[PDB]
Order: sequence, then C-alpha cells, then structure tokens
Amino acid sequence: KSKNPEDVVRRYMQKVKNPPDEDCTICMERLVTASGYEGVLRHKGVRPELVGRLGRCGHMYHLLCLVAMYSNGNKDGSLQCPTCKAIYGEKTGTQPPGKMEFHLIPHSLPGFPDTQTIRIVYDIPTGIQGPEHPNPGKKFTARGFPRHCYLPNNEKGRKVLRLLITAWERRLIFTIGTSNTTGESDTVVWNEIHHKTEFGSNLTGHGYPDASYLDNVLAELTAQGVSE
Ligand SMILES: NC(=O)c1ccc[n+]([C@@H]2O[C@H](COP(=O)([O-])OP(=O)(O)OC[C@H]3O[C@@H](n4cnc5c(N)ncnc54)[C@H](O)[C@@H]3O)[C@@H](O)[C@H]2O)c1
Ligand SMILES: [Zn+2]
Ligand SMILES: [Zn+2]
Repeated sequence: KSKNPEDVVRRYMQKVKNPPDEDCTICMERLVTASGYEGVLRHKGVRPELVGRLGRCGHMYHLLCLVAMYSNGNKDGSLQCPTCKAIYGEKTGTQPPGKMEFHLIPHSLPGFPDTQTIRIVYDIPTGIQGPEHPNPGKKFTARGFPRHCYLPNNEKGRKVLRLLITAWERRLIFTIGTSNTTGESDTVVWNEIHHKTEFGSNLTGHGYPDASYLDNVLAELTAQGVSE
C-alpha cells in the first residue's frame, strides 16, 4: 500500500463534518479553524480545514497536520497517534531484493544443550538504489553475503524465526546506508534486529552463549511492529 504521507494519513483518518471547538494537539490551533501548518506540503495539498478521527482511538486532528507530522518521520507506512501513542498501519523498510533460507543443523549452540540449530542464510546481491533509498540510481554494495546466523530449535527460537520471516517480508532485516563497521556508504547493512552470526563463541558480541538474546530480539522485533 502507498507509504506516501497523504495516502497513509487518508487511509486511517475518518472525516468529521462538525468538529468541536477544541485544540488540534499537533498544530495547537482549534479544530474549527484552519490547520496551523504552513510548510511546503500545504501548497495544493489537503484542505487546511479538514478534520478527521484517527484509527481506532478516534483522536481528532487536522488532516494536514497529521500529513506534516508523518512526513517529518521515517515514512515507514505506520502512523502513530500523538495523543495516545497507538500505532496504525504496518511498518515496512527499504531492504533490497534477496533470498532468505533456513534449515536445521545437528549441532547445539552454547547454552542450548541437546538441541538442533536453526541456520538462517540471507543472500543479497548488489544492485541499484531505488527511490526509497538514500541515493536513488546509485549502485549499492553488498558485503559479506551470504550472511549466516543461528537460533536454537526450541519453542522460543521457532517463535523468533516466525517473526524474522515476517520482518524479512516487510523488508526490515537489512537497509541501505553506512556500515558502522567499515565506514562504507551506499551499502547493505543490518538494520535494528540483532542476529547471532557467531555459532560457538561470543568474541564478536554477536555470538553465543547469550541467555538474554532471544528475549532481546523479540523486543527488537516488537519495536519494528513485528509481534505475535
Ligand atoms: N567484505 C566483508 O567481508 C564484509 C564487509 C562489511 C561487513 N561485513 C559483514 O557485516 C558485518 C558488519 O555489519 P554491517 O556492515 O551490515 O552493519 P553495521 O556495522 O552498520 O551494524 C549495524 C547493525 O548490525 C550489528 N552488527 C554488526 N556486525 C554484526 C555482525 N557480524 N553480526 C551480527 N550483527 C552485527 C550491529 O550491532 C548493528 O546493530 C561484518 O561484521 C560482516 O559480518 C562483511
Ligand atoms: Zn492541526
Ligand atoms: Zn489516539
């Protein structure tokens, strides 16, 4: 679905014909007068007097104000109510094309005796940045692929796997930007969902044992809108 500010906001806002004489808590003008936003998106945009009720919570704003607020964020397809902090829509990312594969291997991770291991492989080729990327039309590099990572095959690890698959489909596992490890720009980097790439030790900090990891990555997934 379109992630553009006007389309996203219009998707979740229900028109109010007779708004009350109360403050829009985005622009702090009354809902019965024009939006206080005067930036570039007002020109030939949403009529400034239009007011809507947002999503399930029903909080009311000038439509133009929520368009501006959404535009000043990540524009990831999710829309947060500034009053009650409920989030509407599905957060998706800018991960480029590639493949995600997984299967079981007959080896136990440190701290998970008597288990098999879910081995996940991500493979992302180089390509051309799209309009969603920092430098559209410029090449992006993809270093160190295929990238292997590991989860124990237990109840919680399988839950994490299910959610990682969802995050992958929502283009949230990788992004295009600058590597904090190499300094290279215009390159495919891990996003904000940590993966364990070191199997039998934790000298890198990205390995095992780590008794907190599964709960930590579940929290990271929830923060990116990926929950069960
Ligand atoms: N030519 C190469 O072999 C080459 C070059 C660059 C990166 N890489 C691979 O990518 C890693 C660097 O990460 P990046 O450039 O994508 O993003 P990054 O360095 O900008 O870090 C982004 C996120 O990924 C985490 N992260 C960093 N290294 C990780 C690792 N080995 N395993 C799991 N998570 C890691 C970070 O904590 C952070 O949360 C390298 O360690 C390597 O595995 C390989
Ligand atoms: Zn307003
Ligand atoms: Zn609300």
